[PDB]
Amino acid sequence: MPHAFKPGDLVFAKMKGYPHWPARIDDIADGAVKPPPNKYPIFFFGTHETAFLGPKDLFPYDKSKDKYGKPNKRKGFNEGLWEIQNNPHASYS
Repeated sequence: MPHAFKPGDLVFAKMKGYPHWPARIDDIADGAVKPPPNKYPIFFFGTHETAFLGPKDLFPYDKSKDKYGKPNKRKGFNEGLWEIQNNPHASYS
């Protein structure tokens, strides 16, 4: 049975005007900016950007990959696919 989202979880994350995008739930570093209540820090693979999102926009990677994990024209996307599949827990600083 499902838990709440936690740092390290892999997802496709949905943002307006973008396809469901490979991403992870990030940690918040000591001293770093916290997300608003009920939001999570989402690290988008390939682009390496962060946005804050609630669960409605977060689809677990395993369940969703068949639908969402196909190549896309958009910048960063196919790099993102490689990352989530091959080294999703790496530092991308």
